[PDB]
Amino acid sequence: MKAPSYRVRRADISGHGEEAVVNAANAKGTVSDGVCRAVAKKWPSSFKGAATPVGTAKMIRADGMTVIHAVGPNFSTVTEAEGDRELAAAYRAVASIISTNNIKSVAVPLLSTGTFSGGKDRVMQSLNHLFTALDATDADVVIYCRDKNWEKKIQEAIDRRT
Ligand SMILES: *[C@@H](O)[C@H](O)[C@H](O)[C@H](O)COP(=O)(O)OP(=O)(O)OC[C@H]1O[C@@H](n2cnc3c(N)ncnc32)[C@H](O)[C@@H]1O
Repeated sequence: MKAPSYRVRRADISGHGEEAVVNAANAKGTVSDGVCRAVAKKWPSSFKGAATPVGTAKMIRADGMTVIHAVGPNFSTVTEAEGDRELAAAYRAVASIISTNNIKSVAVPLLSTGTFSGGKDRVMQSLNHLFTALDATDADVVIYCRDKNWEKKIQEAIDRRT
């Protein structure tokens, strides 16, 4: 049985070479400022019926891509403990979609680290919940980010796991 693998890329997630992509979504399924701007531009039909509650994920095949809309919590709107539970739940929802649909690779941004961060640095919080959830899969996971300081912190965390 294959073990999951983790890499990090500092690049626009819309250019990924994986079988599926995770959109860091909002619950209403709206295309707004965030990862979803790039996902909507690349796969413009992938948002139809995408609305899904916080802490859940919803998949669509559209425009030749598998898009997984995962709704992390907005840390401005929940307590820290409640958001930590919901963030873990959103990544377990992604992992369940990966395993049940036999998806072999996935491009993933860090949920709740931008628009939904409550103005805090949540890179390691979000990454550690990504590892816990995606460890239940056999997928090749590629984490996407824009920030050089994030890219280093993510690679360091991946390296430790070895
Ligand atoms: C629309 O669905 C929109 O994405 C949502 O309403 C929110 O923006 C989601 O908020 P969240 O905090 O979960 O994530 P977001 O700020 O969108 O992005 C997470 C993380 O990813 C980096 N980022 C943003 N855009 C990209 C692209 N195109 N490629 C790689 N990485 C990207 C941000 O820096 C952010 O930290």
